[PDB]
Parts: sequence; structure tokens; C-alpha cells
Amino acid sequence: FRKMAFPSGKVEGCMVQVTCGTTTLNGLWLDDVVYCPRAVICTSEDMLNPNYEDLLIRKSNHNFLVQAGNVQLRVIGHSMQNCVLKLKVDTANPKTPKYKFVRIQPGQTFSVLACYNGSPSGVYQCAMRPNFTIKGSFLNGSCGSVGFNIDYDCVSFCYMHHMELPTGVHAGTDLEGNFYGPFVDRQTAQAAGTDTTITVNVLAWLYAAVINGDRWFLNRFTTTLNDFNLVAMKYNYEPLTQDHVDILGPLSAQTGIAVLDMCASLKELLQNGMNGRTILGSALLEDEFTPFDVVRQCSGVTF
Amino acid sequence: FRKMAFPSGKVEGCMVQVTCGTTTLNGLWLDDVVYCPRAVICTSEDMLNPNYEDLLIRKSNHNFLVQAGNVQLRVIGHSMQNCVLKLKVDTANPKTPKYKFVRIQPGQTFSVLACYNGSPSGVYQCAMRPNFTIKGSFLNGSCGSVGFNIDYDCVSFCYMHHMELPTGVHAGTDLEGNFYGPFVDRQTAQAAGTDTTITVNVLAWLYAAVINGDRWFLNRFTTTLNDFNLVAMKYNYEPLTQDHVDILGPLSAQTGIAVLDMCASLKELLQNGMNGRTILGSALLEDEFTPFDVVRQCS
Ligand SMILES: *[C@H](O)[C@H](C[C@@H]1CCNC1=O)NC(=O)[C@H](CC(C)C)NC(=O)OCc1ccccc1
Ligand SMILES: *[C@H](O)[C@H](C[C@@H]1CCNC1=O)NC(=O)[C@H](CC(C)C)NC(=O)OCc1ccccc1
Repeated sequence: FRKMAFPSGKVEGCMVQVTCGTTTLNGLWLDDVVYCPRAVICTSEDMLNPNYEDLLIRKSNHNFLVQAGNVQLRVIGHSMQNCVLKLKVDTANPKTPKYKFVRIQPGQTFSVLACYNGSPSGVYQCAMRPNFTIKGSFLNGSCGSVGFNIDYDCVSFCYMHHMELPTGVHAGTDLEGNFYGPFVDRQTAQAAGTDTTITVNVLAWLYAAVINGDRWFLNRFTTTLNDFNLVAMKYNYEPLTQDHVDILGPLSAQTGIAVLDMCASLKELLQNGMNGRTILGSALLEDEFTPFDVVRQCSGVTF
Repeated sequence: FRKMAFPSGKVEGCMVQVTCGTTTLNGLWLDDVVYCPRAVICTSEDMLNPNYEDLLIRKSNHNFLVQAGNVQLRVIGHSMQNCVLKLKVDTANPKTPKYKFVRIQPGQTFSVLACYNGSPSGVYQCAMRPNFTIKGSFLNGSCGSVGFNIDYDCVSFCYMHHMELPTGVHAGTDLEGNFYGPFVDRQTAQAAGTDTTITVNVLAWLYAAVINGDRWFLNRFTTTLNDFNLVAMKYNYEPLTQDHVDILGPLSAQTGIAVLDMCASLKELLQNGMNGRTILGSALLEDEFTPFDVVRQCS
């Protein structure tokens, strides 16, 4: 039960640095376009209440320094799409993988390639919380780092990093520049909603425990989805959607345990204790493994 | 505070598939040599009690099928170095990074690139345990997956995967083919020695907790190095050396908590327990971050 990231090599070949004035951050170079946070056009003075449309009309193509390593890529056009800048460059990235842009749902996991000055530094797995933040690891200069999943030969980009909230958690946009959650890219006071436990992932973890022979928590009872959802909210657990029930299908089939039967078992654990007992050796329930993460580590999918 | 692995791209470019007969595993292609576990030359029957020198002399270059994705590489020589087979191929790998082969010490961490059929599957961070096992995530066909660290531009390869023990932990060799630990590449149940907790790593992690505002376990007390080590050994923790105290220097400087002060806090947790509380979200004392790992992630 390791938190396993996707291999990062296909994304590494797409990272560049983008500088405007003295502000440097990371960009993503796909075909002949570089994507990066529009915050790069701000000075320290602009960050409090930036007027991005006004800041951008005073920039031209030759104000942007795009480098792949120490090699400059000439900028030939620029536009703003929500909170991302799109810089058209004169060279198509020969390392461009097959890719798509996707907007993920809370509870989904993805790998983050943390970068500084356009150089990859580390990779880790994390989950999108129900309050649209991620518990990441990001230092100054990390903006423009991306999150991604790999789906056979296709890289699905789902996150670009923009900010850190005063509570220490992180927020960003999809690759169309739309924020996850109710945040804005300005250095203002912002707070996230209360975090909840990701129920669908806890259920995936319970199925993984059963697959490995740890099944003391199974009981003789079942529940309805509506009854379960109403109880879950009382314990700060996310309600299940119909999509959550369907993505649990394969694990339910593999173990022969119906989804709603597993819900009844989880409902028992919430109302009574765990009695100091453990599941997969842990005293606490894990909620950052999705159903697909469980299948990955029990089957060994490659890319 | 996350377990962060090194970016794997430099190693992905070196991974190939090696097949001998009915056995397929992964190999590492550097310049014009492919390194892989010698177990690839065994049948199911052979694996029970292999005489590797005999099995190797009975093979020719054409019994080895090496595939780099779609392209077959032609084997033009072969030799055995301890538990690793070196296959000479007619083509140099243009994506060979700057690299070195190092043998690591218990307590040190590295990234694993788990591969199947020559294709990368996942990356995660591990520590070499004091009993010379690693707690990995490896399935059938993962042999020849490698462990590595990245220093500036240089890839240091430190581990090649060979086996899973009955307890579910893993064992392998360095890239010179020498096992870590008392294990042999034979299909028999092998036990490892008693494991201990890596004390210097726990302290580094407690410093990371303080950096991130988790402070409940601190106290005003201090201890001596010898008095701490007496308690540590009683609880199956590795003793702390003066070398370890030196290496914790930067975290001590950044937090203003002396190392021996932190030791007094860890001593209390060992004696009293954590009492249902958590540190950095964990209910257990984590020992697979080195001091360098913490420094890397925190500044
Ligand atoms: C971009 O590299 C940077 C990433 C931050 C720096 C520390 N760790 C991170 O994840 N982002 C910013 O500096 C960002 C700038 C735009 C939002 C305009 N601002 C930010 O994260 O401010 C933090 C903050 C703002 C207001 C109150 C409290 C904290
Ligand atoms: C190589 O791909 C494979 C990796 C194993 C398979 C399951 N998980 C892994 O990490 N290694 C072997 O199959 C290895 C071959 C020897 C000749 C080195 N044998 C092995 O790991 O045996 C496990 C075992 C446990 C208990 C009794 C007997 C064998």
C-alpha cells in the first residue's frame, strides 16, 4: 500500500520557464503553445488587486522570456484564457506526448510534478479534496507545476498550481484556466470550506482490505443509498453519487460484496468505534486511494 | 508533508524488456550494455535450485530477446557479474544519462521505478531497512526494476529488484549484483533478521512536523546522547551517533530546537506512547524520510 505516482518522464519533457520582468515561474510546452499562470505578468505591487486585462494590454510578445533549459523560445503571440496565459512560440515541442485536458472531480487522485525555474524537482500523488484544495508540497517559484494522470499512452493534464492558502493547503486551475473551488488569483485573504472525508475512496480502501484477507468489519446487514448519505453527513463524510456507486462496481464484483453492503459496514464503523482494531494495519481510515488506485496496485497497469 | 520521489524520466529512457525462453523481466540499458537479474535464464524447475554457471554456459547470444519498446536489440555478448547478467548489444542507448553505481547503507532512501514488460508503471520512495529489506510494491514480472537517486544531473543507481519474501517485503541487489542482506536468488522461503526503527530519520520527521506547526510533543527537557541511546536500544531503535547529530544540524538551526532537546521529546513518546494523537496526520512514528529528504522538501 504505497502511494504510487505515475512515471513523470512524458511531462518532464514539456516543462519550461517563463519570465516576465523579474518574475519567473513554470510553463507547459505542448505543440507550439506554452501554458502558464497569468500571475507571471504581476509585480509585487500588482498582486493585491491586479487588473489582469490592463496589465496584459501593456505587454507585447517581446516582454516574455520562455526558456527550455537555457535555450530561448521566441514568443510570437499571446492571449489570456481565464487564469492561464497562452504563449504561442515559434517551435513545436518534439517531445509533445499524446495528451488531453480534463477537469477532475473532488476525490480523484493525480500525480504532481513539482518544478522550480522550469526544472523538475519531485513527484508525488495527491487527491483533490472535497473543498477543492490539495494537501500538496509547494515552495515559492512552484507556480505552473502541473498535475496529471496517464491513461495507457495519453497524458491527462488536470491541474496547474497557482497559490497557497493561509492554512497551508494549495489551490489552482484546470488547464483551461478555471479555478477549482471559489478562489481567485490575487494575494488576498481566502479561506476554503470545511474539508470532509472522501467516502468513495474509504470504500475502495475497505475493498482492498477484503481482497487482502482483512475482513473482520463485514456485517450481516445492508442499507439504502439515501439512508447512508444522510448518516455520512453527520460524521463529515461526503455523500455518495451515482457515479461513485458505478466506479466501485469492479471491486464489488471481484469480492462479491455489494456496494450497499459495504456501506452498511462503514456505517457501523462510524457509529461504533474501531475498538483499537486495525484495517490494513492502520488505526485510521485512508481516503486518498481511488478505486482505480486500488486496481493499479493489485494488477500492475503500465504505460 | 508527502513522500516525494525523484522525477523518473532519466531512468524511463533506459528501461527495456528481456526475455529468455518463457521468462520475461526488465533490464537497464546503459550505453551498449543491458543489466538484468540472472534469474531470467531459469525455468520454473531451475529456480528451485539453480546452478547459474551451468545454466549460463548452456545459453547462446540468440537465446536472449531484448526489446526497447518496438525495436529488438541484438545481443552480441553476455557475461555474469554476481547476481546480474550483462548483455552486450549492438546499439548504444542515446538516452543514457550521466550515472554512477552506488551501494547504499540502511536508513538511506531512494526512488523505485516499478516496471512490467519493460514499461514504467509507477514511482515511489522507499528506505533500505536496517535488516536489508525494502517495503515495496512489486508484482509478478517486476524483477529488474531499479532504485535510484538523482544528484544534480547524475543518476545514482543503487538497487535492482529480485524477490519477495513470505512476509511481503522485498529484497534485491546493487548494480554490481551483490545482494543487500543474507538473501540468495533461489526460489525458497527466506526470512529476514529483526528490523529496527531508523532513529535519525524519525528525528528528521519530528523536525518536519515542527516546521509545519505540529508541536504538541515538545517539552522543555534535554537529555544526553548516551542516556537517549539506552532508551532507544531498549525499544529496538537504532542508536544515534555524533555523525547523526551533525547531519541534523540544519533542521536544528531552522527550528531553534537543539538535537538533544528533540531526543528528549522522542524519548517521552517511546516511553509514554502517542496516546491516540497524530503527528503530521500519522498515528505512527515515520522513519523513511532522511534529514536530506526533509531539507529538500522544506527549503
Ligand atoms: C507561485 O509560485 C506561488 C506559489 C506559492 C508560494 C508559496 N507556496 C506556494 O504554493 N504563488 C503565489 O505567490 C500567489 C500569487 C498569485 C495568487 C497572484 N499568492 C499566494 O499564494 O499568496 C499566499 C497568500 C496570499 C494571501 C494571504 C495569505 C497567503
Ligand atoms: C521477478 O519478477 C519476481 C518478483 C516477485 C514476484 C512477486 N513479487 C515479487 O517481487 N521474482 C521471483 O519470482 C523470485 C525469483 C528467484 C529465482 C530470485 N522469487 C520470489 O520472489 O519467490 C518468492 C517466494 C516466496 C515464498 C516461497 C517461495 C518463493
